[PDB]
Amino acid sequence: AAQTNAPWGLARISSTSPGTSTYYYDESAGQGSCVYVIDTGIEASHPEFEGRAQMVKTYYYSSRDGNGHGTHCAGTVGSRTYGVAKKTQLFGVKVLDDNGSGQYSTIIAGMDFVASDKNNRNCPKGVVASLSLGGGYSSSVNSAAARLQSSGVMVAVAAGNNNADARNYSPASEPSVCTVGASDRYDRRSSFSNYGSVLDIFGPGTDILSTWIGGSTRSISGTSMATPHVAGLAAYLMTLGKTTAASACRYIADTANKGDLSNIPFGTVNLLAYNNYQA
Repeated sequence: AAQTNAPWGLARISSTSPGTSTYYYDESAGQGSCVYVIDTGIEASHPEFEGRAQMVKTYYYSSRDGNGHGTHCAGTVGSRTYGVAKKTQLFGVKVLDDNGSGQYSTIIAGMDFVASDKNNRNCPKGVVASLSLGGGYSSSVNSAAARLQSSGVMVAVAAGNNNADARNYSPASEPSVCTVGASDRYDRRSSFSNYGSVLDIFGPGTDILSTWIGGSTRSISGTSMATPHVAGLAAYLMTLGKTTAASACRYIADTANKGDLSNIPFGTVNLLAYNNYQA
């Protein structure tokens, strides 16, 4: 399948070169997979989600996304126009308040929630969790991410936006999950992207168009935007049967575009997520 005039990041993940604008992908499109977006919520009524999104958990007075961040991330995972995996099922877990903030205890509870809640959902092709959040190093936060991954969920986490080594941030620094840095449309490391040996992969993160609250759209930047590209890619590849939740991060690294990004610090992987789809 081909989506013309796609957001640059979608085009990038199906291309061996920057500078194109059509997204190519197998029509299975992540059908039968599920992606949890652990964030500020999801505006499930957005036409872009087509009834495939729902809120399943909140720790606050509402499950609605009063911020936009979670809706944007969910859109990059799975919206019809802005999403990688256009037929996946999206589940929102609101661990962040409408200012985008959340306590680590709530975030940990949300991860353990997903590890159990997937047993209440129909995801025959597999389960992914996208965590566009983080703060300073916490062994308890890392352990929660490791449990979620161990339970059979492909965990993708943002590297962080500090232009610093991600070893000092959580859950970015957890070795067993997939830690995602950000790149721009010219294959440069995004100016704010964290780096370091803990990174597993880069995805598009600068000037990413996606869904927003109020039934709208906007372009924003962050490792928060790169992470759902990888989460959606994992769901898509799991639906194709090419990999599993336990092996998808390694598979994405195996099949990535290699050595094509600029300003990658010595010791950080030079790997850009790629769907290897041959039309």
